[PDB]
Amino acid sequence: GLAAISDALAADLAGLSFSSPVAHVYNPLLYAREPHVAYLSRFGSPPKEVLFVGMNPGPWPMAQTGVPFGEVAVVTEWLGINRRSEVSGRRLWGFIRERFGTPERFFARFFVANYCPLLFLTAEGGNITPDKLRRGEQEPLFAACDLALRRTVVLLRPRVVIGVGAFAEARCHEALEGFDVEVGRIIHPSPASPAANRDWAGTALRQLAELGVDF
Repeated sequence: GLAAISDALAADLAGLSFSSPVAHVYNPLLYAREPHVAYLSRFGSPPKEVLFVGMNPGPWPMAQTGVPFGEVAVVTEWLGINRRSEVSGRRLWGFIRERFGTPERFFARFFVANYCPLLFLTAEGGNITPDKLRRGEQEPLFAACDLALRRTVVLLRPRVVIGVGAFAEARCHEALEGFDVEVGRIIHPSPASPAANRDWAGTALRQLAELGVDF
């Protein structure tokens, strides 16, 4: 199911090439495949009511866990799978754990996925979001990831698809255009935003309430 969709997406992404300012491209679907498959298999069983969609994997330590917004603590201790992104993961998964207690209570209705598996890095070793790639490179990538997302939605059958951040929500709108689904958004957990720092959990919970989602 989800594993097949991910494999096909990996095949489509392998075909793609990227130029400047991208120096290197890391694909966790390839180098972190078994913990990712562990995640998909243990927690991605259909159907879901709500699908959370992140835009990207964090730097290589986050990306290596095979879990979206993955922080090693939550992945190893809560899910039991063998700095901006550290705070983001801690906030998101800490909040999820706070509201649901066990993974089984959360994943019975919810799922968390990344829209784009690729991690793009410059010559300095800094990460570039796909939003910053020029359009000639963005179009094939976005086509591939949109197809993957559509397949994911067809499989999981969610009533609501929620982008984590504005970029993810925009991509969700574009990808799922035509589908009978509600696309909403929650504020991104990153400490880079002052608004998130006021109280991210409260803001997100309220946004979810506005979407009719009982978190």
